[PDB]
Amino acid sequence: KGEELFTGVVPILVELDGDVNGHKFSVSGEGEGDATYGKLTLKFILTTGKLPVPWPTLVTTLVQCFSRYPDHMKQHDFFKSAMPEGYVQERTIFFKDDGNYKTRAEVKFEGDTLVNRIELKGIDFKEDGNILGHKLEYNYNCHNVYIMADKQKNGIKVNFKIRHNIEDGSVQLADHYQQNTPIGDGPVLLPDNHYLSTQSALSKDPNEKRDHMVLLEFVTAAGI
Repeated sequence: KGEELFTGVVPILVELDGDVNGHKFSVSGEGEGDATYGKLTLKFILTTGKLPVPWPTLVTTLVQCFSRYPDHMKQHDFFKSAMPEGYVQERTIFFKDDGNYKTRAEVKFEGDTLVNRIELKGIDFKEDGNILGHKLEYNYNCHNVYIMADKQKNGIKVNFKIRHNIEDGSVQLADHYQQNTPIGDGPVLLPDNHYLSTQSALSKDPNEKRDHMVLLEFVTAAGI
């Protein structure tokens, strides 16, 4: 199974090509994933352009194959079963009373490295609002991610709402609609309904002068 590719520490590359209200930018991520512990450690760097949106809004876009699936749930792990050929992850993200992200990503092995290659298009963003006005706190809450099989589309569908804390004491809602489809023709596990409990901690590198985000995550499958 693809599950064998994840028993140890896997190096990760993330590449994001972004356009938000016509402002162009690229981000590169490097680090590693230890699926045995559901653990991700990544450093993301703005490499092209100026960052037109808050780092926290990009977290969900910037590799659910690193989730810890308890042994009694291993037959429900779509993400690893798609590997090594990988899957396509497509989302729409609706920022309440503001703009929307459309993302398309390919997540696959390029050699022994797990690569997340993302295209992101944002539009309809208000110049003064929580996103273009950089008003979101540099922090992240624990979230559950609800996974359902879509047998007719040979994949999974995933729904969840992110609550981004704002400095002014309100919350910016980010409504996520996600689909994952295998790239390969080989058989993939279609799961029963379950969720991923995702804890995310954002930090900074004190020696890094470029705009960046350091991320530590723990993700654990549950509900079967």
